[PDB]
Amino acid sequence: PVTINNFNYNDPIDNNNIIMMEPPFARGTGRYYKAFKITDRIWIIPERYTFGYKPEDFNKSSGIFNRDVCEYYDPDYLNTNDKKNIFLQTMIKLFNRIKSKPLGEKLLEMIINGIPYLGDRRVPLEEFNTNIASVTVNKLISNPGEVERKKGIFANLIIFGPGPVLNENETIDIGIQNHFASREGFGGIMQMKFCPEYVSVFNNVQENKGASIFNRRGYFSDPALILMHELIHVLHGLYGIKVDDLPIVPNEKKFFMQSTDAIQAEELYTFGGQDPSIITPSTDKSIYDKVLQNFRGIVDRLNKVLVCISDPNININIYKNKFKDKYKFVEDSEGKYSIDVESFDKLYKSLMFGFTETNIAENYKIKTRASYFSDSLPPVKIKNLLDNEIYTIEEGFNISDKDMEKEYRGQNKAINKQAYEEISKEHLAVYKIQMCKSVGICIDVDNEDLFFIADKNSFSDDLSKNERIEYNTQSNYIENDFPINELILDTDLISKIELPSENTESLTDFNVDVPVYEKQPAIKKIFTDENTIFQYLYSQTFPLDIRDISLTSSFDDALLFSNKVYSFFSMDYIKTANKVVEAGLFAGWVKQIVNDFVIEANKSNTMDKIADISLIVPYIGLALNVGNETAKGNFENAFEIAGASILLEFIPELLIPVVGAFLLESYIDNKNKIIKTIDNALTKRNEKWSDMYGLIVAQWLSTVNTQFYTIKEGMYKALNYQAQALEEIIKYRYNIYSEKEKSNINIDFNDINSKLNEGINQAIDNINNFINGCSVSYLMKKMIPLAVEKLLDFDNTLKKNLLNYIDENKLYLIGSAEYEKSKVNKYLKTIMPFDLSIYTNDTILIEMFNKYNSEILNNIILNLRYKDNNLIDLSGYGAKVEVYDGVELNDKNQFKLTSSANSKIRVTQNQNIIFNSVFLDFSVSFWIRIPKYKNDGIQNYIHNEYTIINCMKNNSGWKISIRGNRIIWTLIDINGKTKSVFFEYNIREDISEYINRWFFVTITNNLNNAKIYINGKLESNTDIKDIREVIANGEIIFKLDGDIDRTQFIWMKYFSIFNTELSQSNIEERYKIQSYSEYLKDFWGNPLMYNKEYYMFNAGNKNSYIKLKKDSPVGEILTRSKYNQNSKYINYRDLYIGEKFIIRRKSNSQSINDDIVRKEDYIYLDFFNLNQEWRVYTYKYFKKEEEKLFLAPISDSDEFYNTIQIKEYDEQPTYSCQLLFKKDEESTDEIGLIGIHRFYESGIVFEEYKDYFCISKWYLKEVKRKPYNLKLGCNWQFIPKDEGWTE
Ligand SMILES: [Zn+2]
Ligand SMILES: [Zn+2]
Repeated sequence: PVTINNFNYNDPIDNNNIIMMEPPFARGTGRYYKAFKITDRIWIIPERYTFGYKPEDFNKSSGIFNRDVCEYYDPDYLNTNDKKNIFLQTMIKLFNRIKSKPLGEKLLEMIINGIPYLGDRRVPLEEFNTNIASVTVNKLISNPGEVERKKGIFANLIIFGPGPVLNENETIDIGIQNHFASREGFGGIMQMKFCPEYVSVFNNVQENKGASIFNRRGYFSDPALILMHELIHVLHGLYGIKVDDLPIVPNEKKFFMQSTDAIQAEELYTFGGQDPSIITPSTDKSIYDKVLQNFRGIVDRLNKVLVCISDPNININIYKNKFKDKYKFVEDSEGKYSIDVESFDKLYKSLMFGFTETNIAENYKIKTRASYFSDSLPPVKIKNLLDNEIYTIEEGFNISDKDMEKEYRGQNKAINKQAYEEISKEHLAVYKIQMCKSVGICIDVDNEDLFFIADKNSFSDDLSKNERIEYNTQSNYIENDFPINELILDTDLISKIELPSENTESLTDFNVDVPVYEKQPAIKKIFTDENTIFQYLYSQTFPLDIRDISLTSSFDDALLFSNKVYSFFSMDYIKTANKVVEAGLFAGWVKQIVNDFVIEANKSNTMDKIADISLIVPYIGLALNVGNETAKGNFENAFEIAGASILLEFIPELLIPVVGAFLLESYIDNKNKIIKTIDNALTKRNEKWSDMYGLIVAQWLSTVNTQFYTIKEGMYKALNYQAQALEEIIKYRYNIYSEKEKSNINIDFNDINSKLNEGINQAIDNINNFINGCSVSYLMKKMIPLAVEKLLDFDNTLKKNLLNYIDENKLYLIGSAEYEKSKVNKYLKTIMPFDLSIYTNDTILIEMFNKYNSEILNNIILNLRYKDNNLIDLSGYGAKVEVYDGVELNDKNQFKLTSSANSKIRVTQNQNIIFNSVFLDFSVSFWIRIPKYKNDGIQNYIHNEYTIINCMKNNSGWKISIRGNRIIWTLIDINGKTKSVFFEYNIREDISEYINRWFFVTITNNLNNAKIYINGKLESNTDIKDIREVIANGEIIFKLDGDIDRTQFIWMKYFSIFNTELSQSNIEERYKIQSYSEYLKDFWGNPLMYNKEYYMFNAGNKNSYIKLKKDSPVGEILTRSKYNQNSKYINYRDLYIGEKFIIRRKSNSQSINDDIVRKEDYIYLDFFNLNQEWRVYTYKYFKKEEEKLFLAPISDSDEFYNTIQIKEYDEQPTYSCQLLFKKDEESTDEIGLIGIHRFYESGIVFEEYKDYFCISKWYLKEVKRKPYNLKLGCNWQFIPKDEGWTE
């Protein structure tokens, strides 16, 4: 158990638990400090830490000590005896809180028992030397006013009050002769400068501080956790494992880069959470090896220690027993000490990954920042930690009896205001970057606000070094994890070996290195004319002495005029915001503009499914202009083209080493040591794959995810600025009214802020999801593939290495040099799938990753889309696309392959994507339009098969071909085995749904089957179990290849590939998404156009057509003529028959050239009667359900409706459209829909039924039924002449 002593500052010195100490950095000179033993080996000195600091530096100045902290100064802190006592009682309380839980009590016990080794690197192996400043510290015994009598004491930790900056707690170790015992296995007296009242403040990005931006936000820290965080540094120092290694160093070459001190791995381990993942596996092992090496030395010393020259009264056995337990060494029956690999592993992991701030916070239910790299905020002062009503040993601030236990409410600034106080900005110093334009206007930006982008030097290159493989050689994995539960329940973690007595010989050798500190300018001036995130956010603010502002979409005007504030919202939002109204309409205006704000912010949930992008925040570019000028042009389009990359302020240069060669050692005649060498090289090979992935994750987190973090913070600010600006305008407009008017104005400001704040929170969730998706995207598409390239390169080199090895040793392997020959091929065949959960256990990061992987659209590895008269890959994997001269492209994403040799597309796929899942798993989707057969060429049409898309690599791969009316999917495994599946449409149908008409194809492949879907419907299936490995990432050639007719061609659109099997549901959705359009379509599926001759087709009367009746103004319905020749293979009804109609636009006299017909458009349905253009009319006064339509010259009669509204009542894909007659555009008086009705005719000669072109009110209710009735006679399609259809 741990005992916390009690005492008051004014208690008498007793030379035992209350002494006059001579601090290590005092150098044996100067005065002593009253010190109190809070627990064994731990001392509290309630005075300011002054070592290495200038007295005047305790005052706030124009300088700062740390560039990444909002430094609070207060020279009066601890200047009275009562203040000192308050410090003592507070430390006593924090220590009691720490030991209130097993985990903290164990941290304390480990610290108390972790006594420094008696000596350091300079001491001979056979001795203990207590006479060094890192082991012995002195206390003055003699009466006051004379250093006549001193006495030495061993100590582990000395805690002082703060140095110049109250909120900059720090643990310091003792260096002597340029070396640190606490970094070389010995350990040494540790010191700390700590302040309990002025705690740090933080806020979660992916969260919301009490869902309030108008109130105080963020949470304040629990000083007990702040203390335990420093105690962890102490722990590492005491065990001599606070080693230095390759540090994370920030890139500072650009003005937008954050400047900070180098960050050591030990600091990231101490914090825990995701930070350890920023330390590559290479560096993890390097640190591991150094500490292990350190322990080897200590254990050798324990085997050689014979005497303690400095102090004859030191019992050697007692210390050997204690050090044996401290380091978990094992001892044989004789007394020989050695390192037990298992116990060392556990101790190491316990100290570096068990005791972490993150683990402790979770355990004590204390909230803390998410990452080391999180924006630091202004500190706050805690009123009274000694008041159990505000802070308790058991629960800290989160007291259940006050209902502050849930959601860390007790630490919430917006909730527990009675626990803290804000700090005077006059006492705060912050390092700023003053960005000046070469003129001049200057903007100050806190260094904290900039982009932290780790420099390339931050990462180890140990992967490039060679590895010697032996029958011994084994894997080396360090789990940056440690079950806190076992640690808390570990039985032999805490020593039960006697702590030696602290009294010893006085220290006479005060030699020690004392650090010297000094402030640096708090402001650094830089020159740049860039208008990036910093300037854009600045343009959205206004001076405090201004109360009348107006919004503007002009960024430059906003920067120029102090009364102009930039807004990235809609033009309409901006105009309404600057609108002035009479008192009577003010409340209405407020409701309006506030509602408009929420609508604008809500646009952050915009979808862009047609471009294969589920979520897009359209205004991010306008708001920050971050990255590659995202404020210019249209952000959505730019994002579709480049993706996540356009938002990054900087594109990092990744460290992706060529893995070092393997040197296998031979064992002539040893059939076992040789077999092992091969197996070990395989396992080692996997270690290289995992390590490389770890190296990627570290760079991603410290150079890419950090930038996206800043963008997220940037948006939160931009949104808040917009709300702040609107709030300001509302206040001004309201205050212009007299008191009498205000009384009759119904307004509630709190609720206004409430609604605005709500809109903001909703937008933040959308933005956070968008940005996280962008970050994972960059990792997966821009980083992982580059690593894979090298790893595959390494594989090959290793393959020819192992084979050649099995050759030179063929003899000593006799009848097996073949069994393992393939053993190598099958091992280096399966690559290691990247799994982020292996490199980190951070819930937020894992969820980000799993979410990304659950989105089917991220499985797209090729997506050919039209852009600037060219086809490019928008999958984000950078496939190279060469479109030769003979290919026809249009902005409707349609491309035509002709019989010309230059009508070809060459696609070189990214060879670095896990495509060969070792069992064939991928899909191909695209739209196609295949022209009708030539009647006089039916034999060749049905006989000649021709390839259209070929993807072959090493005589293996896939292919898409066509033979007449059949489309074929062919696979060819490495063995040459071939399998096919096909879809054949009928060429004898009176009316075909497929011939010369756009339709949707999707082919899916999995371990068992090959399925072909047509317009979302499964059509074919083929068992492909026999088929073996299929190489699919070869070059893709789009070209008509075979014995074709010179006239042969094929149109295609939206060709894409997925590296997974699409489900019927995915396909249906894709079919629906890609079928969607604002415009109507024609019979062939192309956009319906105005001023274009069209024959009419009726879906309910397929074989019927309209013809102006000879003697009357009506359209009789006749039967379509048909294919007349004698071929047995074909049949069809003529399509180019009947009147030739032409659709004319109704509104705006923009002439009759041509344009796209959209749903709901008002039109005139005309047709050519010889050399004249006639019109389709509806007699206004009919009372029956239907009536025949009236066809006549163009004219305007009061008795006939002449205006039609083209509609689309079908919710599902169809090329059919409906034609509605309304009383007039405005009215909701529907006359009826155009269709076909049957009439009975009985005359003097003929008796029969005849159908006519009509209008019926009956259809009005029928088109509402679900599912939509495709057979309805009011369903029409327009057929223009098309080269793809001849009759
Ligand atoms: Zn730290
Ligand atoms: Zn940072």
